[PDB]
Amino acid sequence: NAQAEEFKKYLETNGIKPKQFHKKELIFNQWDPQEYCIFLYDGITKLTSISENGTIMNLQYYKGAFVIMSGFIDTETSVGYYNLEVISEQATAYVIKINELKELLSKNLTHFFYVFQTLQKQVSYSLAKFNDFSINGKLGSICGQLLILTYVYGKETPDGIKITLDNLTMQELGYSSGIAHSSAVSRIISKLKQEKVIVYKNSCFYVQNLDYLKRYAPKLDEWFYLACPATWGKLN
Amino acid sequence: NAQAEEFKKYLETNGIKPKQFHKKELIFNQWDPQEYCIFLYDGITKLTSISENGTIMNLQYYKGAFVIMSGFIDTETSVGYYNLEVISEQATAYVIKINELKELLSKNLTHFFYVFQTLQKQVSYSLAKFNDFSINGKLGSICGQLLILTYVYGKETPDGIKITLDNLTMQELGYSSGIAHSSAVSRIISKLKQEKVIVYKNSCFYVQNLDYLKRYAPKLDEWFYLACPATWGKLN
DNA sequence: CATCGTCGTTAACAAATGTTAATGCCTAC
DNA sequence: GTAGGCATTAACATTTGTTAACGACGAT
Ligand SMILES: N[C@@H](CCC(=O)N[C@@H](CS)C(=O)NCC(=O)O)C(=O)O
Ligand SMILES: N[C@@H](CCC(=O)N[C@@H](CS)C(=O)NCC(=O)O)C(=O)O
Repeated sequence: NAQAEEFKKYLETNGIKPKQFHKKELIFNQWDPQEYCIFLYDGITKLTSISENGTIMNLQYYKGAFVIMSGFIDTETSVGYYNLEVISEQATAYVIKINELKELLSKNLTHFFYVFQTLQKQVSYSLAKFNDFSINGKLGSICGQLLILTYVYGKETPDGIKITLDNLTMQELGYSSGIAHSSAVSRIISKLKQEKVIVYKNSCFYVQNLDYLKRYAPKLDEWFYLACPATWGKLN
Repeated sequence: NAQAEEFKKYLETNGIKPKQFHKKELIFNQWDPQEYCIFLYDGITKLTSISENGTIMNLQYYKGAFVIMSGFIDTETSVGYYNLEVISEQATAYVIKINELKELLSKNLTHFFYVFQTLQKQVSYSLAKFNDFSINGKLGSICGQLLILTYVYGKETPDGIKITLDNLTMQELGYSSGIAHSSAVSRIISKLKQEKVIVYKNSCFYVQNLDYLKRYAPKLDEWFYLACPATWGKLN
């Protein structure tokens, strides 16, 4: 965090210079037969998947310092067919071959447990996200996703809590949840304001009252408290 | 397997005990949050979370040689409040508390990479499970879970196919998906098979034609083709 | 010699959400 | 000036959440 910044210098040590991707660009696609380990240093990215007929799916987001792996370590094959798209205007990432990495992770066990940490922090995120999205309908999905964006991308302002995501398409939010229509999200989104909770001013969302989202997505909120204390501690 | 069981008695070299867990008991729980690493070597176990309204859901079934974490290795804190209840009559699980394991993997990297890889398989599993459940809702959710049971717990008669598990009852199969009402499951299962996409005869679940299940849970099928490809090969 | 439970099925009604369409506003170009 | 992206709302089809009745089956 820390841990990440030292990992960056460890990468620059082994002669791995960073590459600067711009918005809309794909760092890797669900068709590229080569697999990478990807150290996202700064910037915001999303992980998509496109069905045979074009029906896409926004799996989750990646922000700041984190690692995304397109392939297994020992076999160096593929773990799945997904795309890593850049949401931020400009994001820095270190692109390494899987063929190395385990060479680079044999090594010195400080950065070796680091990558492991991230991977252990992912299985926890996916579980909690899979929890709450299912126990309640596509409403529960929305509040859950919003709760995520609220903590990491949120900024405390006197009018409420604004998402710093500039911009945030409404067709995009449906993608992140299960909803596949711009209309159906809007049906829910001023069914999301309300009884109590958000607001959409000038052209960005503003969170006023978090517990309504909290009680609809309890495990993600509990996940944050556990795996991400600081980012959780900022708004409680 | 062959890469799991040489890691096996690296555990009781270093002296870690083979523990016997029978049906019903929980290798860890929600309300007495203790933090282990757990090497399941044989048996079938499920991962359950219970909310305060009393609604439960099955996040996943762990079976055979696999690893389950209830704690991070660096902070040694909890990853989330969950219960590892064992579906199986049998079970031999290896309990490794967290402060232990951290450099029982510093150890020697050859068995770390095994543990690392299991997590990689987990992440890609959760994502694929998340993709297929979300896009096509509950009907998709069921077809997904069915295809999972169809593969990993698979049987072949002149049947068509079959899931080895008994004590697979529709209120629990519903729990694996989002459904909390036994009748809502029957509605689907009954409907699902004037499509004749299984038989329920002999009080167990006899599917048909994987292609119907495959078409509704594509990412899950794909996952079995990229990870655990051997298991994908028996049922084609 | 069985029964009291389960558990699966079906129907019927409240609710959510999938789907297509019509609208008026926009910045991109 | 467009032409298209996006937000919003309406009206309707389908899916589901929910409860309950009925009835079969099997631990016991
Ligand atoms: N750098 C932060 C955030 C890393 C990160 O992007 N985590 C993912 C989950 S592994 C996340 O929070 N995604 C937010 C989302 O899905 O929108 C950290 O180390 O925890
Ligand atoms: N040990 C077996 C199975 C391990 C296992 O159970 N993996 C999980 C995915 S992380 C799974 O298949 N779950 C199936 C389910 O949830 O029913 C293997 O790896 O081939």
